[PDB]
Amino acid sequence: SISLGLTAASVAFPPLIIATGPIAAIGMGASSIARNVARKEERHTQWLEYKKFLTDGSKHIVVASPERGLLDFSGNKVFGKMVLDLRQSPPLLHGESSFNADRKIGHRPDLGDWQIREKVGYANSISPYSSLAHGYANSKWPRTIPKIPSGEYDTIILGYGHQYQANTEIEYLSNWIVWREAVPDSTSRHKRPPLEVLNSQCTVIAGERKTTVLPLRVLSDLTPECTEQAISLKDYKFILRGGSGGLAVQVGGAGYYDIDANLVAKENTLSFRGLPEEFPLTFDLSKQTQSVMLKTPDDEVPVMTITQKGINTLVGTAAGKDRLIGNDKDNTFHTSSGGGTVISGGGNNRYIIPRDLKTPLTLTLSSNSVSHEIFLPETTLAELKPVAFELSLIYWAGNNINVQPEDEAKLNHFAGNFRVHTRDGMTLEAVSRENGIQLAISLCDVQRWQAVYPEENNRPDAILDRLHDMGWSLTPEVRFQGGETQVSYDPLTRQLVYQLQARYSEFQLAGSRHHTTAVTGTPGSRYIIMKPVTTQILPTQIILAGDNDHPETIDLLEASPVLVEGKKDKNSVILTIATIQYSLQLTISGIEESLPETTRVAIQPQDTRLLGDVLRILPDNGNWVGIFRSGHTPTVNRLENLMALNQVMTFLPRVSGSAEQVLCLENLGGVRKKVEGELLSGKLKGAWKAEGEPTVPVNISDLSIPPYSRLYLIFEGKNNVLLRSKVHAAPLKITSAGEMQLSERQWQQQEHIIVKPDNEAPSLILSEFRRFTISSDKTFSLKLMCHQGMVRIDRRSLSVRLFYLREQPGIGSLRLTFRDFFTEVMDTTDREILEKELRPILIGDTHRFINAAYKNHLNIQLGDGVLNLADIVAEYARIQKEETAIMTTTVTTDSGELDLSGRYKSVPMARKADTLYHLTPKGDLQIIYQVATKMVNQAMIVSLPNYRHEWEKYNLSILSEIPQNNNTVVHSILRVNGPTMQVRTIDYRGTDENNPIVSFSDTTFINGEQMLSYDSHSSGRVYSREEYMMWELQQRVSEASSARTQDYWLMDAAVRNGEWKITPELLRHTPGYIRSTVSKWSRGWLKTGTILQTPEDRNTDVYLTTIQNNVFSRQGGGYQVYYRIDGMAGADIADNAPGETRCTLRPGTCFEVTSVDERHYEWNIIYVTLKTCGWSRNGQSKTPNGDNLFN
Repeated sequence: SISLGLTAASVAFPPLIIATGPIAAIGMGASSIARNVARKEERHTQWLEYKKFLTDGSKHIVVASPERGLLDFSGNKVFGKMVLDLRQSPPLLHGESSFNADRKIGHRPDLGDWQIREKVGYANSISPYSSLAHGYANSKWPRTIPKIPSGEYDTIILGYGHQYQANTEIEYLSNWIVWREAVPDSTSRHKRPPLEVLNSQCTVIAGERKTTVLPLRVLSDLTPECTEQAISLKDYKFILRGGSGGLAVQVGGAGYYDIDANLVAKENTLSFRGLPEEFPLTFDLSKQTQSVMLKTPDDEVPVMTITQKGINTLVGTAAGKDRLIGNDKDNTFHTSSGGGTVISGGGNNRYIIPRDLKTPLTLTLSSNSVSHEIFLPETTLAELKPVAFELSLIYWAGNNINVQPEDEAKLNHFAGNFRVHTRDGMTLEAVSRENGIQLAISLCDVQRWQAVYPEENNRPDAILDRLHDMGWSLTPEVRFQGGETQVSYDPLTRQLVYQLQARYSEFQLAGSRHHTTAVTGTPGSRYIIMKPVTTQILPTQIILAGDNDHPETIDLLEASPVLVEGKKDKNSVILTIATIQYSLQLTISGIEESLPETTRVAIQPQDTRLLGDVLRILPDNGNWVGIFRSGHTPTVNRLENLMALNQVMTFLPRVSGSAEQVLCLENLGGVRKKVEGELLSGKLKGAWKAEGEPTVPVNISDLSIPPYSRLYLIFEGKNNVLLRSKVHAAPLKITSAGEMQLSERQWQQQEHIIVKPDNEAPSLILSEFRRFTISSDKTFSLKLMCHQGMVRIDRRSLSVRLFYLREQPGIGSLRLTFRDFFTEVMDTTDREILEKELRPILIGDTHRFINAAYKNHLNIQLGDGVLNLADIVAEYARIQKEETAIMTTTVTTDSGELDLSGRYKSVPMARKADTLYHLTPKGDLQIIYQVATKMVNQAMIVSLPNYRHEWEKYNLSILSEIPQNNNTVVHSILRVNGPTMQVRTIDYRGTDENNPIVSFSDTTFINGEQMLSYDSHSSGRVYSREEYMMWELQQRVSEASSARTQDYWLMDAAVRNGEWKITPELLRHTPGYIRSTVSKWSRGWLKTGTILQTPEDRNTDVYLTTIQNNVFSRQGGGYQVYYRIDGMAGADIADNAPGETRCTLRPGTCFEVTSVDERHYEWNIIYVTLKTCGWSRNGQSKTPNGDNLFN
């Protein structure tokens, strides 16, 4: 806890080099101990003080940290001539140790205490050892030369260590009858001092790697104590010899330095940052020997004397007015922030100058210099005033660099040899103009420009507009380096050519007022033009690369198209697009010399037209022809196809800025439509009729659309809009008599026909009739259509619903309804007693309850079928009497025995291979099952009343048996989840046991057909989990119909209570579909069984619906990945408008990878499905390239 206070937080990319060495303490030398000893006391006590000083001096000669590669000799004070060889793996340490001495015998380390006592003769042989002066004349304070641990060292800290000769004498303590070691008595004949300094040297020989030497900083301030301490150490000899790896000497502040750096090394620093901040420095790199003078009161003292060879990276003082002078080789100057003078030498010179100079900094370029780079790590382009025909860098505020040549006549020599970098990525170059040199912009790194200006969007055209605006000329050669794309630039021709590198790279387009743009085509390209913001816009042009495999798309959604016309010339189309007040021009030309006709243009978000259609309609002669104008139908925003039946639950996303949305109900048939709508969220302005005409308000309860017409509704965009509607075609009325014939074609657009005879009924004929009966039996099909209740009665009217199969997939629908057929007595069919009483009359004499006008048409010729209505009446009477060989299977919510969670129900008798499902318009489930047993014709019905309105509560699952021709028992287990009929067939005992070849299937009601069939003719070979779920993702990325209807049904069921309140009960049913963008991988880098871990973000957003939410659409750059979650239950619900689902997964949640599929990697779309996993807390969150997922 205490050591926590000595630590510091990590710093990133120091723009300027800072000092890092330790600072010396005050009075480290022997002068302090001499002053303390000066107090006249007992002599041996003074010696004890001296010896204590020597002990602490030798106690910490070296501190080694091989883990960080650091050596510390700051604590060395008594180990002189210390030579450190770093070439060996364990560095070699040599040097002299401070030693004890005696006036007569000198230093004799080879003798013991008794032998020394005999030599000098200060006691008797009998004397106890405790009475002898231990360590007299034979002690070495650095007792042993310390052993440096083996390691790889790159930073050496050097201390000022001298070797001391500790002169002593023998003092007889009479009161203690002992002999001790004492400082000599100065009162006697001439005495040698208690401590005498013998040497003041130090040496480190660098190895082969890069080493930094940091001598102790004794001159850190101009305080008088630090000044005199530096003065005392002004002759300390340092000997530094660098290796091939480079040597970085950071001068401590005082002494004699002898730096001999290897010329092979690329950089040999000499940093003066350890000196005081405001220190006037004058250094010349062309002089072998030099001295750094310190202005002490009334004179100078040479506090340094540096003899340097091989140094080429002079780093000036901290913030002091200095004079740096270079040599004939390449140099690098980290100048101070106090201004001064930099007289560079020959060769190539680089400089790093900080911001907020306290004095103008004068750069003098010698006649021998060839090139110059000036780095401005802290300055942005906004602070430089564009002075013309001058090389000096001028600041808007603060002092400015004042570059001058040694001779101004050769100022023109720096053509292209004076580059000025900048923090924001701008790289200026001194280019020669007509009669001089002007600093012009050569490069623009978009990365650093984004870093400096993240608020500003990284548009190259915006950037160049800024450069032109501020008054900075542009070099004929401009490189827009950085990013995924390169822009080559010829301002003379005013030309921008794009170099697309990646494939299917979405790139947005923006015209310029002054600089025409050229767009290079690549497969999968897709550009957007926004609303032009300026007058007098120079045109645009695109070289199209039509591969007919990955066609490009030019988009005009955000341009707000108002006035669009086109023209042809020279095998290229010139277009003009005008907004409400601005204008812009386009030139599409083909590198293949021909028009691709594949680059479809989306001028409007739902009016997308292929280039081929435009080039057909556009005349060949080169004259303007208006192809689009805003005076036509308003912006087509949400198209709704009316021939779809039943609930469709129209939805569109909200846009706050526009606050104007258009829903267009489009009819493609010849029958008038009435939309019986019901607004659930949102409001209406009415229906548009004319451009400059107020919209007449229209009730949403009923809207009329004429055949082959469009109805436009304008909706406010402040809140999300969800509308539920149920459309039905206008029934055609047939009232006349006689014989009439109509074929399949003329009324397949029509959904309902109604007959109201006046005197005689017409002879109804339906040519090309294709009756839908599961079995050929007439009586069995009659029972099937009558047992469900599909035959309906309304007082004296009869309605019957029949189906037809056409070439298009699915089933049609058509109802026959006849009024007045039942007599007045037969209008009371609601009473079962009266119906039972009338049944014998119906069997005996039907004509007693038969209308006379309908007597002649008791049978209807439905093409290949004959409908005998008396048979329908008799069969209905039979069913009614039997109710009050076929039985009804009904189930409830709380009935059933115990992935397949819920309740179990089973039908006793087995079915056939094919299956058929029926869905009543009221919302009842009527699963249809067969018997495969001909001895009585009878089928099974599974009834789930109120299923549509209550499938969320329902959790039941059905079971049935399957016999085969070879007597094979196959178990079928079916689960109902809305529009999904997830059926499972298992051979069970077939060819093995407990290892069944499990096959999967499903049926989805598309366009709301109340009958659906599944023959299961082939179904491939095996329908595995991967087949299922990667199939669903494959269809949903392509926006198929099954995924669309499940999404629509889910969204409709989300509003059972009226508002956005999705209970946890449904979320277990609903899977989770996520769309993400990733940069790149290597093929097959993920496999099944691996684990993902979601990143440490606040939340990861998931959407249950992707079709009408518009999330799976291609957007951005890179590859797209679609993730399929089986069970996402446990994720909280975020603040969403009623209609949009957005659930937030908590960070940490693990996912289990299954069946990662990369078939469509050439399409840059990958399908991946995961599992729920748990708190195991393992996995990976990023791609091998470092790119993060779930964006």
